[PDB]
Formats: sequence, structure tokens, C-alpha cells
Amino acid sequence: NPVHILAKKGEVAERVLVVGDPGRARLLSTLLQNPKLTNENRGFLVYTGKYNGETVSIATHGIGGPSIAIVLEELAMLGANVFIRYGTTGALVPYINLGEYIIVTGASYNQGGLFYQYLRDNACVASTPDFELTNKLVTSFSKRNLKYYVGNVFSSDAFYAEDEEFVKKWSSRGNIAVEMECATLFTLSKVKGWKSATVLVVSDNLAKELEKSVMDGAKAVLDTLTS
Amino acid sequence: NPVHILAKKGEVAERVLVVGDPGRARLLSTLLQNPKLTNENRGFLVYTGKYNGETVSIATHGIGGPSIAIVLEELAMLGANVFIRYGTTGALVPYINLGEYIIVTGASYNQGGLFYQYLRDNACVASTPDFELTNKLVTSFSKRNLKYYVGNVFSSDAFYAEDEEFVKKWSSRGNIAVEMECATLFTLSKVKGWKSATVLVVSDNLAKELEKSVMDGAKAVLDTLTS
Amino acid sequence: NPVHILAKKGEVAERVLVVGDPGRARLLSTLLQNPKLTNENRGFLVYTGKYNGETVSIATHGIGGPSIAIVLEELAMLGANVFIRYGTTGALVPYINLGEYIIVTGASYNQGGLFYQYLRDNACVASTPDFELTNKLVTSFSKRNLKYYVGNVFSSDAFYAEDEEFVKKWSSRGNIAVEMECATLFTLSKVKGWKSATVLVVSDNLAKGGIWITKEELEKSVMDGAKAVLDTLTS
Amino acid sequence: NPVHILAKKGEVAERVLVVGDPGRARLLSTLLQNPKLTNENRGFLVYTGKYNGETVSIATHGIGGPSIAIVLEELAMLGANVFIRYGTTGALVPYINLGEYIIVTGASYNQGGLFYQYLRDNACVASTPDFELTNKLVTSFSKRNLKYYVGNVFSSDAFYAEDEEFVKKWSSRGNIAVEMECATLFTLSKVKGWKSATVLVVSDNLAKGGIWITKEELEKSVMDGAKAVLDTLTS
Amino acid sequence: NPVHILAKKGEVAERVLVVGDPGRARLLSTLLQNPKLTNENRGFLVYTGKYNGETVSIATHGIGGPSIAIVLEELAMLGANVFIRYGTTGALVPYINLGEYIIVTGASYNQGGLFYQYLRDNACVASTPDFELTNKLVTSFSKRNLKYYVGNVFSSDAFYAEDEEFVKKWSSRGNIAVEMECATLFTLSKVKGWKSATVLVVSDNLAKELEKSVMDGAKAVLDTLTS
Amino acid sequence: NPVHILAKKGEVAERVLVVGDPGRARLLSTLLQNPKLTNENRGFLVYTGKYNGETVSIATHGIGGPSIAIVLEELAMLGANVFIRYGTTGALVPYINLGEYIIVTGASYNQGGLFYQYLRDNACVASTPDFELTNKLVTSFSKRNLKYYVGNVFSSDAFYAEDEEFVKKWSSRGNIAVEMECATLFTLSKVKGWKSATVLVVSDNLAKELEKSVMDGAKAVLDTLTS
Ligand SMILES: Nc1ncnc2c1ncn2[C@@H]1O[C@H](CO)[C@@H](O)[C@H]1O
Ligand SMILES: Nc1ncnc2c1ncn2[C@@H]1O[C@H](CO)[C@@H](O)[C@H]1O
Ligand SMILES: Nc1ncnc2c1ncn2[C@@H]1O[C@H](CO)[C@@H](O)[C@H]1O
Ligand SMILES: Nc1ncnc2c1ncn2[C@@H]1O[C@H](CO)[C@@H](O)[C@H]1O
Repeated sequence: NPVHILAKKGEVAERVLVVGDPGRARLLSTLLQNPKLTNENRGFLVYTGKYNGETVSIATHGIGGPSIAIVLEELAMLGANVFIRYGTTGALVPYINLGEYIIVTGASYNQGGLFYQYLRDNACVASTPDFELTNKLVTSFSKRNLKYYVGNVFSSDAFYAEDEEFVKKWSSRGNIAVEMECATLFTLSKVKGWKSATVLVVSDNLAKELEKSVMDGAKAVLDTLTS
Repeated sequence: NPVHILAKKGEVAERVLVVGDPGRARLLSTLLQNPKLTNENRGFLVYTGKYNGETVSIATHGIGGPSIAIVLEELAMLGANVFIRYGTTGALVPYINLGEYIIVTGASYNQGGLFYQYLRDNACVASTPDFELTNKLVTSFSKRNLKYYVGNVFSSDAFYAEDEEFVKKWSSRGNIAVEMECATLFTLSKVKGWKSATVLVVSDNLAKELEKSVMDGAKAVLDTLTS
Repeated sequence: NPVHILAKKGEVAERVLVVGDPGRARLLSTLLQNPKLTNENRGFLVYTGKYNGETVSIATHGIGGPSIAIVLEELAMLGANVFIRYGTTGALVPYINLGEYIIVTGASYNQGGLFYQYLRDNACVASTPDFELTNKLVTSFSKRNLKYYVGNVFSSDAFYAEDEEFVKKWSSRGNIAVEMECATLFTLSKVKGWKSATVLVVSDNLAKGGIWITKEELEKSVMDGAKAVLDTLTS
Repeated sequence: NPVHILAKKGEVAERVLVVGDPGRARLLSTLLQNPKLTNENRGFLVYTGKYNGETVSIATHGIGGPSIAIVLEELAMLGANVFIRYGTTGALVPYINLGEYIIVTGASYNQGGLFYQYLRDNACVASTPDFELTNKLVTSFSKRNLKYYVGNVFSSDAFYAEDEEFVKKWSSRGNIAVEMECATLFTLSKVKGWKSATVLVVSDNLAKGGIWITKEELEKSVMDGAKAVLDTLTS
Repeated sequence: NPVHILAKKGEVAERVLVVGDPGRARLLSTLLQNPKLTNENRGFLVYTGKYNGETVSIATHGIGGPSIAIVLEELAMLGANVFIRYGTTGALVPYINLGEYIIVTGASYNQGGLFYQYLRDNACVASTPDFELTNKLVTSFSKRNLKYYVGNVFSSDAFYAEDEEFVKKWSSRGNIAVEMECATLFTLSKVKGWKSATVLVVSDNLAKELEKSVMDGAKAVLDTLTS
Repeated sequence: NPVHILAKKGEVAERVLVVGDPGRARLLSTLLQNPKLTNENRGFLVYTGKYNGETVSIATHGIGGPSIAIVLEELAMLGANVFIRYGTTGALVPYINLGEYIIVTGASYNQGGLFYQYLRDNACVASTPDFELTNKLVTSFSKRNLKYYVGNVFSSDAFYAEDEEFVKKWSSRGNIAVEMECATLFTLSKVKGWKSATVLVVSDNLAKELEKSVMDGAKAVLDTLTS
């Protein structure tokens, strides 16, 4: 029995759009038909409504692997099995501009903690999203003529430990942006059998309005989610 | 400049009581004189008021090491340097009862992400609270005739990876309870030069109402913070 | 200058089909127009010719991460920058039949050795193939009406290492097959800037040792797949 | 049965003051009433007598984690369960003068063999002394008007290992001194169920190699502190 | 049934000289009496014949730990139990000249996959050759009046990641040369009960005629194997 | 200036026989000509005298890697450069009887602090003795008709954590006995340029005359040191 998200079974859809910021969940709920607040416990706002004749929920996951792991596990216990994370990220390469999008194809991460507790050892398990769902995202973002890039990201655990040596190291490893929850989402999804994907809004560039960019892409994500 | 906690510098006190649940922050603010909401961005509610002739803030830190690390770093950037975490925990031994308290003397943890990024290697740095501040807590709880225990806790990163083997392993290692933020709080405080401590309310017992226990202990915590 | 693959300037194409078995490299070369043996030093056979009127090369990479790492580095020094591995694999799930194909989307691996020397620490860098090239492969195989599955694989370093929980461990982690070079191929490519992808022919099923197939049916599978792969490299 | 400390039933007290130097164990035994040598095998001297009308023992633990682990395990088999280590240390901060004292609140350490063998994995288990016993030491030292500091220490395994940033590294991590046995003492105690604490006499300052102390002044410091320690052990 | 070395049962000797290069195996087979090619699959050439009235085989092992592991395992399944590797190496000390020989007494290695899969943990198991067999090699080489040095070598997994800082680091760790298969050979042999050793021909010096060297040594090696 | 071994410069020989037990050091000193005690500090007894027309020292190293490292370092600062450890060990194979000897060819060890502090990373550096010195030991024990076995040993750090699962694990990894200082001695010697070896007396057999045995062996050891 979930102890963080206090929604009743049947109040959470199988399809869920997950965001870190409670405020974004509230803003994006205005895109659903007849949205209802199914949970507010511990600040994790969850809204359930309709979109393209499909029931969908928008849920808050907070910051970090431990936080999103808990939210995903409990949403799953209430019926969810398809998740698409819509967050913000810091670009690691110069050519990507603010307000543009990144569709994630994989996540790099440092071993330990959460991963050791779930996997039982330090093996580097491929942290990747569902192949088909990610391709649908690309197709959806193209249909809407939105500027996007496709690549891997580094899921950091320490926001304030990202210096300059940091940027060169990670971009030289094939990552084009940094965020904090993708590796946990993809890996846990692989173990639990959930279908997940992620699209990010570039809010900063470490190598070198948000709300407007957020709204445009949210519609592309919702279309993908309900397709 | 902080991008999560949007409080104006000067609106955050040097002394801060930190809690994981936004709802508890709101509930505990009623114990302050003339409380003002100084931040609500991303759901991290921060209240600032007075207590026993001292300015004090009550801040939300969310769940997990990555989350509290961000909140502490930003509160510190706004002026804070003394932190006392007041959370909930699951007892790992049979004799501790629900509603009783645990004053923390140390935190065990699994190596990984956050710690590697801050410490730069995998050394096991002693994750302990400020000695003087912790003794003051013990004195305050005794004065108010509250039932407490003193011991180490295990700071877990995966709430849903805690099985049977789990309880015996950690209690046999000298830990009497499990929570998720103490190790990050103590270690980062040692590195940043902050004075930190922690008191926990037992909400569950893994070996074998909350609001009531929470309110009683909050006063002892605030007395300690303003002494 | 390369000390294993002794090829001269302009003899290696930019686009290369890489396989572990030199016997297969020779066999596949017969699908090209006027194939020329560019290298045979240390057994690493490399042929260069044309397909659909396009210049391409087929090279041998041997067994394991250390071997394919050396071959990829020297081939790139000779001018290559696009690599598609075409090999064999063992399925980790019961529903995949022998002779079918697996288009790789990522590779799991145990930390250490080669990765520590190249990456300088033990971070788990995402080991994935080029997004676009992989989708081209999916398109090519479906147009050839071939049966394939899409998923991650575990790149093992010890073919004969015992683990009474092997199949269950890796299959429970999202992997549908096991081989030995993909992690090295994908990670080294991300670090060096090469575009890589991988397609594997199921030559055995570890989750069901009851099934089997003969070379007549296997080589047949290898041949049909090579055509789809070559189409993609020439696209 | 113990194979290092050859003592009989009842020769070892429940409360034990442990020191690394057998020469110090002998010297300190003169503070007890009717001291009796209960062991001398392998150089690990153990004396048993009375202080303030209380039976206690002073034992030698040698240098390093592996050594003190063996000694503590055998002393416990002989009946001991309360241990207070009293040793020497090197300060990692400039403001601590030689001859002063450090009451340990925790110990930092590098993952390693000893801990892996006992813990069965590499988790960073909190290495802390008994809360109450440590507070008794603080009270005792202040009542004897002695200058002390409270803080964490780094338990090193390599006295002569080179590290250009040693002092800066550990002091920046909240440690004010370095020694070699505390982490093993605290962790093994938590695991076995013993009550332990530690008090150290600063015999050098790595953050200031300029200051020095003479043997007469030092032993003087050791003597004074030992009284406070013994008061606590017999409280 | 071995899937790489398809030699017939009885076609592989108990005594085996292993080399990484197929061409060297071919070239060395001319030192045997009545040599017959017993395997060609996957390029792993294996020849079997006689020398000093004893049956002996010369096998190709390819490049790297994973490759030699497979070959050794299958050769053993076919009856081999004594292995002597004859390869090339890069000197890490300036006093060793090209063409001279190095008789290995131990192998340094970085912890990694292969060792983890076979050992089941990160323990540093001593990677050493058979003591008696190694002394027989020393005798054979001095008897033929050859110039050799006895010492430890570093078994690298990444040929193209061995920069300059490389030389100082490994030479200061007691290693006088670098190659890529010795650690695997020695450790696997200790676990399986095989008797192994290694002699190397210096083909390069990273701190600072050939054909003849290879041939000269091969004869000293064959005498040892058949002693 | 060494702070543990207070011997005067010139009072310590270049050739040193090291033992863990102070009592054995005292006992073995009677084998030297005109033995003089050169150090007593901290219980680390050191005697110096002559044997076969050569200056030799017998030093106490205490128990464990950290202890022998300190002693070896200070003895070297005083002029020692050739070390031969003579200790006791527990056999890991049933065919080795009490009182017999084991000449060590290598040492297995678990990654740990001491090796990390000296090596600066987790690399498994070959922990082996000097090849020449070890062969001289074999010769010495043969000329005296003593029963010995050559093989690798496991250098444990936790004496009281050596259960039964223990025996099968290390014996299957090619180790024939367990002790506590060889890994440290061999690795530190390789890094420092010292020549070291080790002979052990089997005191116990975990798979299934300490006076007389020790004495008989010590003589073979002293002959080797002065050859
Ligand atoms: N520069 C950045 N580094 C790490 N996370 C970032 C960054 N920019 C945005 N984020 C994302 O936004 C939140 C932190 O602001 C986290 O949930 C994280 O996923
Ligand atoms: N059983 C438990 N395991 C881990 N954290 C717990 C437990 N009970 C309460 N907590 C604390 O409460 C939150 C999760 O409920 C986290 O912030 C954590 O610190
Ligand atoms: N400098 C070197 N570094 C690594 N391996 C080498 C070197 N020189 C020769 N080799 C050996 O030759 C092959 C690499 O050319 C491998 O099988 C390896 O054992
Ligand atoms: N069974 C054993 N396990 C570990 N060390 C042993 C054993 N037998 C003898 N020793 C050696 O003797 C001492 C422990 O009695 C240590 O110095 C160690 O090297």
C-alpha cells in the first residue's frame, strides 16, 4: 500500500506524463479535459483527465533518483505502466539552443546507491528508453515542426558539483545534456517491465520563455502518450 | 544564484529546521510568531518567523540525497549555516515504539553517485552530526520528558528495495532505524562547514497519531534551535 | 601507423561491415563487385569492393572487447568512420527462434579493464548505437520481410564463466541476448566520434537448449541478413 | 580459544584501557593497585589491577586494524566488553598544540580488506563510539581541567604512504587528526556489541611541522590523561 | 562440444605452445616432426606433431583476455593441460633491448569483467605461472645461451590507451613489460589446475633480426615443453 | 627519523630476517654470532650480529599489513634492502602436514586501504617475491632435506572472519595457505626496489614441534640470506 501518493486505485491512468516540478504539473493539467486532483500528499500533485479520448495522468516526481523511484513504484502499484518524463536540462554542447528539445536515447550515470540496491551489484546495465515509444516521440515532434535533437544524457546526483572539467568530460563521452532522473527511470522500467521515454526542454547551456517552450512540447508529448 | 528556492536573500534565517514533507513545514509554521511564506517554487515551502526571540526558518527538502543536497546548498547561499532535520523513520529493532523519537549520532550509507561526485573518490567519510548541537537536542527532549533513543541510522536510496534480509543486515551493523537523508546532510555539512543534527519520529517498525508526536517533538527541536 | 591491419592509404572504405569470424568475412565478400583482399596480417581479413555501385569494406575483428577495440582503432586510422557489426548471439528469452535476428539498441556490461583504461574512471557511460543508423537497419530488415527483434544485449567477457543464475539475471535486467563486442563497439564509437550499429543472428538459445539448426539453414540466415545490412551501409 | 593472548578465566576485566605501545601499558599499570601481568605472549602485554577500588585491565593492541581486531576479539572471549583506546595522534589542523587531547566522535576510513571481510560488502557503515561513554570522557577531562577537542579522525592504514594533498584532503572532510585503529575499534564494536570510545594525545601536528614536544612533557601529558580515562572506565 | 576449436578428440596434445598470431603458429609448425593442421575454424590455427619424442601442439589464441580464455578452455576440453605462451611485448625499462627475451614471473592487471565473471568478486588473486615450469624455461634459455630477463608484466586490455604517464606508473609498480594475455592465462590456469608459463620477445621499448629471435626462442620453448 | 624502530644508523644490516613474534626474534638471535639488541621500542625487537661471515639482522614486524609496512619502511631507512619473512600459516589443502614448510611464490589479497594509499588506485599489482631469492630458498631447504611445498598464499586482514566457506574459496583460487603479511611485503618491495621472499611453518590445517620446526627452518633461511 503506497504511503506517498495517496490516490485510490482507478484514479491513476495506465498512461502517465511525469514532471519534476509540482507547478508544471498544475500548468499542464489545463491541457486535459476535465482534470481532477487525485493526490497532493507530500507535495506530489497528480492530475487525472482525458486527452484524445484517452485517460491520462500528469504526476509530479520531485528531484533526484530516490524521489522518482518512489513515485514510479507507487504509480505502478496503482495501475500505471507507461511513463514519459517531460523535464528540463542543461545542454553540454554549444550548438543546442535554449527552449529547444532533447529526445533521450540513453542515460549515463555514476554507480552506487540506488542502482546497487536494486541491481544487487555494480554491473553497468544499459539504461535506455523503450525503442518504439521513443520513435513515436520523434515522429510526433517532427509533425509539430519543433526543433529537437536526439542523444544520450548524464543523470547527475549532485547539481552543485558540476564544474567546467565536468562539461568536457561528459560531452566527450557522447552525452549532450545533463539532468538527474533519466537513468533511474530507464533502468527501473527495464527491471519492472514498464515502457518509458523522456523529452527535455533546454533551460541552460553549460558549454556556452521556458513556459512557452514547455507548452508547445507538452502537446506533442500528450499526442504521443495517447497514440 | 539559486534556481530552486527563490527566496530573497535576507528572508532565510541562519537557523533552519528542515523537513521532507511540505505539509509538515506548513503545520510546524503555526508554532512560529508571525510566519511568512518566503518560497513555494517547485513545492519547496519555506517559512520564516520568530521563536524565543530568535529568527528561524522552516524549510521543505523533499525526498532523497539529491533533493536535500540542492535545498541545503541554496539555503546556505541565502545565509543559513545551522540545520536540524526533523523527519520520520522506520525502526530496525523491536523495542522502539511508534511515535517515539530517535536522536541520530551517525549515518551508514552505500557508496555511490552523490558521495563520489562531492568527495571525488569512494572513501568512507565519517557521516556524523555536530557534537554540541546533538547533545543540546538530548537535553531538550529530556527536559520535555519525551521518550527517545540515541543511535545510528542507515540512509537508504531505494525505499522499495528494503526486504527481510535488509532489517537483520543493518540492525546487526549497529543501526536502529532507516531513513533517506541523514548521510547527505551530515557529510555535506562537514565539507561545507555547517552545524547539523537530526531527530526522527518513528512511523513504522520493520522488526515487528503521527501529527501528535510530531507537534510534541517540534517544540523541543525549536527550543534547541533557538538556544 | 597501424601494426595489426597492414593496409595502405585509400584501401579501406569509410563504411565497414565488421564480423568476428574471418571465415564469414571471406564468405560475405562474394556479395560484392570485384572484391580485393586488403589485409591478412594476424588473420584479420579485410576485403574492399562495391555494393549497389558503392565502395565498402568487410573486416574481421576477432573475439572480445580488446580485439575489436584494436581493429576499430586501426581501421579508423585508415579512414573508416561508419561501422555495422554483424555477428552471432545467444538468446536469453524463450520466444526467439534460431536463425532470427536481433537489432541492438544498447549494451550492458561489467565495469573494469578496457572501459577503465579508456574512460579513466568507473562511471557507467551509456553504451548505445547511432540512433539514425539503427532505424535504417530496422527499415531495411522489414523491407526484406525478415524476422527480427529489437532490444539490449549483455556483452560478456567470459564465454565459459559459470553463473547458475546467468540467464535469469540478465534477462530480468532488460537484455534479450548475449554476445561479446557490442559494449566496446558502442562506447568507443561515442568517444571517438564514429557512427555504429549492430545486427545479430541468433545461433543458440540459452533459455531453451532444446532447439537447433544446421549450417544449411544458418549460413542461409547469415546470407539473407548480410544483404539487408549491406543495403543499409549503402543507403 | 585465544591463540595470541594466553590468559586464563577471570584474568581479564570487563573494562579495558587499550593502548598500542606495550611500553605505555607497562608504565600506566603503575597507576593501579597490585598490578598483575596476565599476558606477555607475542609482546601484547596485559595488566590487571584496581583503580578507585575497581577491577580493570590495561592491554596492548599493537599497530593497525588487523592487529587491534585480533586483540579485541580475544580480549572479548576472555570476558571484556567495554574498551577505551588511549593513544597518540597527528593533528590535521593548525590550532591544536602538542600534548593536548582529542576525544573522538567518529572515524573516516578507506574501503578495504578488513572491513570487506567482516561486513561482506563495501557499504560505508557508520564508525562511531558509544554515545554515553564518550560524553563521560568529556565530563571527566573537563573536571580535570585538561585541554581537549572533540571531532572525527581519519584511520589510515599506511603511515608512510605519499599524498601531496593529505592534510588538505582529510581536514576538508571534517577530520581533525589521523591515527590507525579507531575505525576498526568502533565498527567491530558496533558489530560485536561492545561499548567503545577513544581519547588521543597529540604527538605531532602535520599542519605545522614547526612545533615540537619533549619526551618529559609528553609522558607528562600521557600520565595526566590516563587518570581521566581511568576515572571514566571505573565510573 | 567446443564451438571455436573444432579439432577432433585426440588431435590436441597435453602439451601446447600458444601464440597470438596465426602466421607465427604456421611458421613455428615447421619445427615439429610430421606437422598436421588440426583446426582452422575462426582463424584459430592449431598444428599437432612431435618434438623430442613427445606429442606437442601449437595453437593460435588471438588478441586479448576474452579470446585466450575461450581458446584455453576448449583446448583443455580437448585434453590440453600444460600451456606455454610465446608472444611479443613492449619493454617498460630502458635497459632491455629489442629481440631480447622476457620470462614472466607474474602479471599485474586492472580489475574487470573477465576476472569478475570467473572469480565472482573483486579479489586480487595472485596471477602467477607454474613455479617449476618457469624454472625449466630459465634453464632452457640459458642453456641455448640466450639473453633474457625475469620479471612481472602488466596485462593491458586497451592497446590504444597506453600513453606516457603509462610507462612511469607501471614500471614503478615493478613491471618491466606490457602485453595483453598473461593475467588471463595465469589466473585461469590456477583456478582450473593447468600448468602454464610465458616467454616474450621484446618487439618495442616504450621507455626509449626479429624473425631470428622468434625462431631462436621457440626452440628453447619446445625443449622445455618436452622436458 | 624512524619513530618506531629507534636503532642507530649502522646498527641494522642490509640483510634482514623478519618475524611477527618478538619471542621468536629473541629465540632466533641465538643462531647469530655475537648478537646485540639494537631496538626494543614499541615491542619491536631487533637483533643484529653475524652469520657465515656476514652481518645479518632479525626484526619483529608485529601482526598485519599496516604493521609490517611501518617496520619495513623504517628498517629500509636505516639501510636494510633484502628481506625474508619467516612466519606461521594455516594450510588450505589436506595433503600438507603440520611442521612442514611453504615457500611462497605469490600472494592473493582483497582490495584495501593500504594498497589504495600506496598504489593510488584499485589495480591488482602482481604481489610476488624476488625470483632469484626465492630459488635460493628452495635450494637451501633442499640441501637440508626439509619437506616443503611451493605455492601462493592468501594474505587475510581479518583473522576472526575465516570460516569454512573460506577454505573452499581460496583453495579453488590456487592458494595453499593463509597468513597476514605477505601481500604487503611483496607489493611494497616491488614499489620500493627491495628484494624479498617468504618461508612459512604450517601451524594449522583448516582443510583437515613448532619449536623444532622453526629452528630447523631458520637455519635454511639464514644460509639463504648470507649466500
Ligand atoms: N544543469 C543541470 N544539471 C542537472 N539537472 C538539471 C540541470 N538543468 C536542469 N536540470 C533538471 O531540473 C531539475 C534541477 O533543476 C532536476 O529534476 C534535473 O533533472
Ligand atoms: N521505512 C522507511 N525507509 C526509508 N525511509 C523512511 C522509512 N520510513 C520513513 N522514511 C523517511 O520518510 C520519507 C519516505 O517515507 C523519506 O524522506 C525518509 O527519510
Ligand atoms: N606495446 C604493447 N602493448 C600491448 N600489447 C603488446 C605490445 N607489444 C606487443 N603486445 C602483444 O602483441 C599483441 C598486440 O599487438 C597482443 O597480443 C599483445 O599481447
Ligand atoms: N590460520 C591463520 N590465519 C591467518 N594468519 C595465520 C594463520 N596461522 C598463522 N597465521 C600468521 O600468524 C599470525 C596470526 O597468528 C599472523 O602474523 C599470520 O601471518
